[PDB]
Amino acid sequence: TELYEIKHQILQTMGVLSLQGSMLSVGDKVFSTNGQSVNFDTIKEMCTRAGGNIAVPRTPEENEAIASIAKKYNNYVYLGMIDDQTEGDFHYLDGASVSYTNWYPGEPNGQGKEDCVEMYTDGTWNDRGCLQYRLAVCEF
Amino acid sequence: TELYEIKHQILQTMGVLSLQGSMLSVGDKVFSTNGQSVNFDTIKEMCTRAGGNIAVPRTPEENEAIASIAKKYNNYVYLGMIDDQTEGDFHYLDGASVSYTNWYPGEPNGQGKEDCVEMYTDGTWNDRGCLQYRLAVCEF
Amino acid sequence: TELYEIKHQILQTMGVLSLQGSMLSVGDKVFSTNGQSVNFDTIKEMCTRAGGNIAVPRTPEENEAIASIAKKYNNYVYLGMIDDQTEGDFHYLDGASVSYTNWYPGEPNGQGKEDCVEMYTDGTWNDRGCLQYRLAVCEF
Ligand SMILES: [Ca+2]
Ligand SMILES: [Ca+2]
Ligand SMILES: [Ca+2]
Ligand SMILES: [Ca+2]
Ligand SMILES: [Ca+2]
Ligand SMILES: [Ca+2]
Ligand SMILES: [Cl-]
Ligand SMILES: [Cl-]
Ligand SMILES: [Cl-]
Repeated sequence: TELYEIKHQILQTMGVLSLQGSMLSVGDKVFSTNGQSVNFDTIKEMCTRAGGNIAVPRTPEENEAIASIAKKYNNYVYLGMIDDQTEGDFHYLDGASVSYTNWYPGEPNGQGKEDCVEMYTDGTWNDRGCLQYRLAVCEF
Repeated sequence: TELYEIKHQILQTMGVLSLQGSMLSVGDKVFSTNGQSVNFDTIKEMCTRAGGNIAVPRTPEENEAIASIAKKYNNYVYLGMIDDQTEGDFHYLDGASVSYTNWYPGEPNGQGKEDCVEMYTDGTWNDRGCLQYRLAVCEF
Repeated sequence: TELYEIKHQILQTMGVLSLQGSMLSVGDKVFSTNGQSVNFDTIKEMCTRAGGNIAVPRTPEENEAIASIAKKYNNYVYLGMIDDQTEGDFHYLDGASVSYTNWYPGEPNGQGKEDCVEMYTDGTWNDRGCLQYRLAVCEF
């Protein structure tokens, strides 16, 4: 009965955090923002410090969840993808090539100097430099 | 030692949420509000979306907990009871007849068109229509 | 697989709370404040009500964590130590003699009527009366 209780209590705490607007759950992932806007490198640091990672959508469902955060907070969001070494070749921060995409029409159109990806409030993507201030969204 | 640790960490997270004023614990139940006022149907949706249910007190202790939220937020609260099909016969949303009551004197006095229950800041109840804006309180 | 899941979900909720700025984790301890300032006795009550205790640093790492809260909230903080019965002899609230100290130069200089300990925003300590208003920081 220790284990049933443990699960119930976890469900309660997650429920509270969800109600408060502090987390969104999509499958195995939890997304969260504290509402702050900073550049891409600072978002990475902020998420890592919290024990998570800069958010990236790998499915339509995850894109929709992150989009809803962009919408609720009315700001563009940096995503956990880059095209550093290879150009036009976006990779997650774990090194793996991106699969799911949701590019805004015409994108990625980027310079060799647009190594980051931002999400617009409508959930679509634009390759961009990494020094803009964007909503910090993390995944856990 | 995995299990002891797990319990400690749950206690910590619940402690934090409690300190922050984001949850109240009464026996097996956790109550929470995000401070928003909406109608009865929208409260149900909001609580369900968070993984919970619109709050209802089934004991004096639960009434007191929900009352304290009504007081802290200075608003009347819709409770998880209705008298839809039967009239004067209040039921929880699980279909079961209500046991514990805390009616304000003279109540329920309601029209066939007072199918919901609201709680006043003093913890007492009034049957009411369901289209008023009331503090959203959920249970998990 | 129930147990792995349970651990992941706990890590997620702690991550969210950390991101939100609602908790700091140092070893086995979690520190949190709701931002309120009250006297020493009221802090004890507030922390106990949440299921925790008034915070006290017992290591350099814990002092630094509590200092960062003092800094972020720009207020002095009461710590969980007193010199009630014995004078000049500080004890934790569990009765045990204090080990780690971080006194500001000249302190403790206190009257027999400075039975509490406050922390300055720079992390150093001053013995003080207990009736001042200080930032409430709890440990769990
Ligand atoms: Ca590029
Ligand atoms: Ca572009
Ligand atoms: Ca009625
Ligand atoms: Ca009535
Ligand atoms: Ca003294
Ligand atoms: Ca002093
Ligand atoms: Cl840029
Ligand atoms: Cl109405
Ligand atoms: Cl004083």
